[PDB]
Parts: sequence; C-alpha cells; structure tokens
Amino acid sequence: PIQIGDLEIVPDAYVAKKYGEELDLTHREFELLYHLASHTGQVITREHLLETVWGYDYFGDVRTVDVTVRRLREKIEDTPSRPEYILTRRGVGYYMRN
Ligand SMILES: [Zn+2]
Repeated sequence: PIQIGDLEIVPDAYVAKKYGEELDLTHREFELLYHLASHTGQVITREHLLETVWGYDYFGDVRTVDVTVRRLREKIEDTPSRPEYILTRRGVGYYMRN
C-alpha cells in the first residue's frame, strides 16, 4: 500500500482512496495510477506506460496515455489544471510526486 498526501493506493484490493473515500476508477486508470506510484517519483515515459499498462496492441499510440492521465487527474486532483499528484515532465513523460 502507498500513501501520498491525501491519496492512498491499496494494490491488494485494487482501490484508491482520496480523503479516505474510495474513488471510482476503471481498472486501467488504477493500473496507471499504481504503476506511476510504484516507480516513486521517477519519470516514466508514455511508451513505457503503454507497454506495461496497455500492452502490445497499443505500441504506437502514446496519446492514449495523455488522455488517460487527464481523466485520472480529474478524478484524483484537487485542482486538475494544476496537478500535484500526477506530474508532467515536459517532453519525456509523467511521474508521481514524492
Ligand atoms: Zn514500469
């Protein structure tokens, strides 16, 4: 389990909580969230997130990652337009705050 600010990720139960309340994430949104929080503040490229979270039938289409991050941000960020949990590293990828 991972606790970051007001966010808690429970891998064994596939649940994410914000202010202690279970969030309504798709399986893919949870796996993205968990994958990001599992690298713990290291930057992950879009291609890397595709290969691990989506898989082979998704090789070229990095835009799926950006679309899913935006949807995840709307669900977990206090201010989705100024995110604090899921962070962008310009031109390389995404990472979870330390
Ligand atoms: Zn990884």
